[PDB]
Amino acid sequence: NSSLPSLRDVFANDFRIGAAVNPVTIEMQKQLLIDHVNSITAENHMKFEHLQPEEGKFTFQEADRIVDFACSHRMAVRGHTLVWHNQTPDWVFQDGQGHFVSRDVLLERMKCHISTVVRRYKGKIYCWDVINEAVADEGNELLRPSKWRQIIGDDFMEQAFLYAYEADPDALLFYNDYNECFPEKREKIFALVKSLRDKGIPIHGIGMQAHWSLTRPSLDEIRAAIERYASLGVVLHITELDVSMFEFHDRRTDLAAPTSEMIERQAERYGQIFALFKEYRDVIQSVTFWGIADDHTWLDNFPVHGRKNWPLLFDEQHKPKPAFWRAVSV
Ligand SMILES: O[C@@H]1[C@@H](O)[C@H](O[C@@H]2CO[C@@H](O)[C@H](O)[C@H]2O)OC[C@H]1O
Ligand SMILES: O[C@@H]1[C@@H](O)[C@H](O)OC[C@H]1O
Ligand code: NA
Repeated sequence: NSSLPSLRDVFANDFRIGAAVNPVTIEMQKQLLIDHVNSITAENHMKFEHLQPEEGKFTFQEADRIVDFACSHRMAVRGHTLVWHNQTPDWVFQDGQGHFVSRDVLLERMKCHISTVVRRYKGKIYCWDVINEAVADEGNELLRPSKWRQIIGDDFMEQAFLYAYEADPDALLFYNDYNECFPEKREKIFALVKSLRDKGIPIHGIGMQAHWSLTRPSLDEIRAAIERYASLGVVLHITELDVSMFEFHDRRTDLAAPTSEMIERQAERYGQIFALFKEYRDVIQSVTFWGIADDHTWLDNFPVHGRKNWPLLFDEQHKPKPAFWRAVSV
């Protein structure tokens, strides 16, 4: 690694380079992080269930540790995430009797959570994924069903962004989602964000999760999505990048190691992806990987539990993979 290029330095004039972490991986992958990234995202510890597990009970310890690490190394921090249909405790939507609360009560709870969380990290966290995955991933409907939407109504996103803006008007607020480059969904995300911005809602950027495969989405689809979203005038962040060795239809669990073909195609894939990101450096301001080395990735258990994936630029021994060389040479 002595003579190895540093990711954040290579892309210094293009965009920040980030990694998703947790207290455990910060220790396990500390040197890689210190040598390559200038942005950090909490993989799980800033989600609702990990910040306010019970009403009035805030558990900022783990998030504080992540922020402390980032700040001690002059790394930016992306806040993830405030309002999402997943990883949110049941108490949030229920009353004493266990029945669903009213619109006003849920809005009060949403405002309280957002205000408390955002104000704590004001000045240390420069952006927040305010709304995560609200758009439907299947069907002809625009929005995915969720307790937030059911109880409050379809304007729940407008409210979330306004509450977050009030809490920290200097933060960049994002709508974050996956499968963001498939045409049908791209148009739903575009329509949603355009509608919000047309109402003056403080949504400053779109977060493209980029949980991609070797084949999907195509480079043309990625280019089209970047251009489509950029045309709204918002900032773009690639937020949870990883390149899975398995396509959606591939649920094999017996592969103990990736084939030389997988490794080679992944290298080509990462080179093509970063070449495209660099081309759009004027609108993309940050590229965060959902991890940093293959010794830790949520793809080991998703969508198939108990297997192994090799989605990042560094291997399990923290050594650069062929993908690393193609990525930094664009
Ligand atoms: O440890 C896992 C996390 O890595 C995972 O993170 C999510 C990945 O999918 C994205 O769409 C989400 O935004 C991101 O939070 O969440 C589940 C957890 O078990
Ligand atoms: O659970 C979600 C999964 O269904 C999607 O494919 O990727 C993002 C995850 O959060
Ligand atoms: Na840029």
